[PDB]
Amino acid sequence: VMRRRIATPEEVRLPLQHGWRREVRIKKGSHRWQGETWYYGPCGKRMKQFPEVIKYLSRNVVHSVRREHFSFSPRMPVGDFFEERDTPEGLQWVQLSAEEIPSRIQAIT
Amino acid sequence: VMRRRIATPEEVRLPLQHGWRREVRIKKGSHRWQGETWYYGPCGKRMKQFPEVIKYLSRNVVHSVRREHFSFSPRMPVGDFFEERDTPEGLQWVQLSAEEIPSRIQAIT
Repeated sequence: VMRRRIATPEEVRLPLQHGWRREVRIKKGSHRWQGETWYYGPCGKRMKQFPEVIKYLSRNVVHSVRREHFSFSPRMPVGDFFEERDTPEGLQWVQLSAEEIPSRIQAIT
Repeated sequence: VMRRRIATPEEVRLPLQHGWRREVRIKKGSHRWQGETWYYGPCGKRMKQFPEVIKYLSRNVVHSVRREHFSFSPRMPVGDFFEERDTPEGLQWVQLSAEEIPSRIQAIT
């Protein structure tokens, strides 16, 4: 029984040791900047919502990874962060550095 | 003019510094084990064929990454390697270790 609801970053890192990937993707919307979390399961399936991950865990052979290890919070600094930037050349996606990540976490809404 | 056709592993690593990801995925087919290379562009788009990457480079703002930096060879040991395994529990995808990769490269056809 995982009764404690707040995953630690160490926990959220654990699937990344078992073939999963986590990304946080940031872009400007209607009025402000927003971020969204994606997971990729070890088979390569992209998942954007927590209920998709729950279904995946039920449909797949998973040993070490459980629902307690996931977080869709774009404020949790685990995994690779990307941002959509506009210049006169067009919209570009760039991966953020570690140094850039904390300011983005503060900025998204 | 890139006249030299054989990309070095250092070259194939370069997009991975500019937000791209590369994977090699191995599974047993009709009669033997086979591997396939996927790229993810910095926007998150999954690409499985070299002409998809050429089209992407034309449709996107890319500064440092050029067609010379790509290889769809599952024998090029750059990026993350995954393999589909069968046990009585079911089919499982696992990420391979560095130590495991060379034997797989030799084994695929």
